[PDB]
Amino acid sequence: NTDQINKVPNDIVTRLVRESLAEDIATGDITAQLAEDIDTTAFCITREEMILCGQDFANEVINQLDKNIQITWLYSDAQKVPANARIFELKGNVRSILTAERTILNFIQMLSGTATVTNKLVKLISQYKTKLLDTRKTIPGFRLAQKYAVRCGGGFNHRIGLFDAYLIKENHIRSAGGIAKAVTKAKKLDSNKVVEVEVTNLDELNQAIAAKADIVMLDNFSGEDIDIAVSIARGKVALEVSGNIDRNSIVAIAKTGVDFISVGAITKHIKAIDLSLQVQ
Amino acid sequence: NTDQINKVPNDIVTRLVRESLAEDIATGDITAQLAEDIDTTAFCITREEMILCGQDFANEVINQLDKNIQITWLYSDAQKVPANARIFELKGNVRSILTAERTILNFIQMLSGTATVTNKLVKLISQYKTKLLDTRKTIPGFRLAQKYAVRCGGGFNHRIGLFDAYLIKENHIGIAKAVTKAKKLDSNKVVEVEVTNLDELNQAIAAKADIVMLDNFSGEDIDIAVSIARGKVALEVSGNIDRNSIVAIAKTGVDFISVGAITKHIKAIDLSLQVQ
Repeated sequence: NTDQINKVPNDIVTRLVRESLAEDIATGDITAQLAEDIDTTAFCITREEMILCGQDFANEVINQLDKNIQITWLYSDAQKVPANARIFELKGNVRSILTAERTILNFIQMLSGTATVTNKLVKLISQYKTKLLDTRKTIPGFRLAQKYAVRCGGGFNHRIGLFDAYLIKENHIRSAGGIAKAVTKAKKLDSNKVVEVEVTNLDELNQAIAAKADIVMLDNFSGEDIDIAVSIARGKVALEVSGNIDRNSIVAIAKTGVDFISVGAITKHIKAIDLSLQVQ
Repeated sequence: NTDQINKVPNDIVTRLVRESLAEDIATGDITAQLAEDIDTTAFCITREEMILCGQDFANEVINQLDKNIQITWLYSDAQKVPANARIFELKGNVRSILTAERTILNFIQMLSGTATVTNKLVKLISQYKTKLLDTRKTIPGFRLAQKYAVRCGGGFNHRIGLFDAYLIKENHIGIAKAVTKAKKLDSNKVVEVEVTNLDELNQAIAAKADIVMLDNFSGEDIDIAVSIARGKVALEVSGNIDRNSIVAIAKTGVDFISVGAITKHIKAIDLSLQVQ
C-alpha cells in the first residue's frame, strides 16, 4: 500500500500555472485591450456529466493574474457534477477574466477528464472487490496532478515513481540473477520499501511468492490463469492485473476477484471535458 | 499567414524534460540497482500505425540522463511510422536505459498521438481545398509542443497565444469599432473576428477583418458565407468538430476548419521499449 495523492503540492501547482500563463500570454493579451476596463461577472458550465478536478489550479491562475478576481465554487474537486451545471462563479475585471479564461478551463478540462475516465472504470467494477491502480504512463510534468485526478475519480495510486517503491521486471530478473536474488537484494538495500515483481508465468508467480514479495503484477494472463493465480495468492501476496486494460475488458477481469487492476488508459489518454466560460 | 511551428525552442524542451525526469526519478531509481552495471542494447517499437513526434524530447532526455547512450533514429519527426516498425535504437548502460525509458515513451506516445489524430483528419479532407487549423485548447505547458505535433501531422497553426494575433470574440464585441481600434493599437497583426451569424460576418468583412471565424453555423449558412466571402476574407469554421462531422463541413469549400479536438484530447500511441 502506497502513499495516496490527496492534494498536489502548492509549488507544483504554482510552477505549472506560471509556465502555462507565460506560453500563452507573453507580452500581453492584445485583444483584451479592446474591452472596457471595468468589473463584471461570469460563470463556468460543464456541457456534460463529469468528475471535477482542478480547483487548486484555477485558483492559482486567478491568484497569479489578478488577486482582485473573486471566485465562488459551487462544486469541489472529486464531486460528480451534473451536465449543464455551474461549477464556479467569477466577479472581477473583464480583461483579467478574459485572459484567465483559456488557461483556467484548460486545467479543468484535462484533470476533470482524467478523473472522469477513472470514475467510469470504477463504476464498472463497483460490484466486485477489485480496486483500480494507476501507473507511470502519465503526461510529462503532470505526474502528481494526474495521480490526484485519479484519486479524485475513485482510483488509488500505484507507486508515484522510481523512488518510493520497487518494481522488478523481466529486464531486472534477467540481470543479477532471477527472482529470489532480485527481491533479496532489494530488501537488503532498503527494507522499508514495497517490493513488487512483474511476472508472465504462474511459475514466476510462485517464485515471487516464495521470495516473499509484497505484491505481484500479472502481465497479460489469460482469464483462466488469473483464476489460478488468485487461488495461489489468496492470503499470500497481493495481486495486480496488467494487460492493456480498458472499459471493455475490465469487467471480465474484475469477475476473477483479483485485488487490483492496473490501467494506464486512465492517464495515457485524455478525453477532455467540454466546458464554457459565460462572461457577463 | 500565421507563424508556423517547425521546431520547439530548445529551452522549452530542456525545462520540460528536466521537470518530468525530476518528478519520476527524485533521489534516484531504486530498482535499477538490481540490474547489472553493464552496457546493453535496445530498440523502441510502435504497435500501431502512427505519425512520429518527440525526437527532440527523447534526445534531450538522453542528454540529461547519460550522454553515453547512443541513439539511432530509423524514422524522424513527421514521418508515417508503420505498425510494428522500430523507431530508434539505443546502445548503452542498462541502468540509465531502464530509468530513461518511461519518460522517453511518455513523450513520444503523447506527441505522436497528437500528430496522429491530426493526420487522420487531414486524410479525411484530403480531396477538398480545406486546411486544418488548431486552437489554444492545448495541454498546459505543451502549447508550442502541440502546435508542433499538429504541424507534424499535416495541420496548420492558428495564432500561438493571446499576444501574436487579434481574436475579436463576442465579449470584445461593436464590430466596426473593435476592428478599427485594433489596427490602431497595432496595424501589424492579423485581425480575426469570431461571428455567430451572417449579419455579423457582413460587419466584419465591411470592417476589413483579416479572417473570420464562423461559430456553429448550419451547413446552409456556411454555404452562404463561403459565397459572400470569396475574394474578401478567409473563412475558418469552429463548431466542436470531430472526425464524424469534418467531411460535411469540408464539402462546403470553406478555407479553414478549426478543431480543438486535435489537441485537447490525447490518444496515446502504443509503444514498447524492448531492452536487449
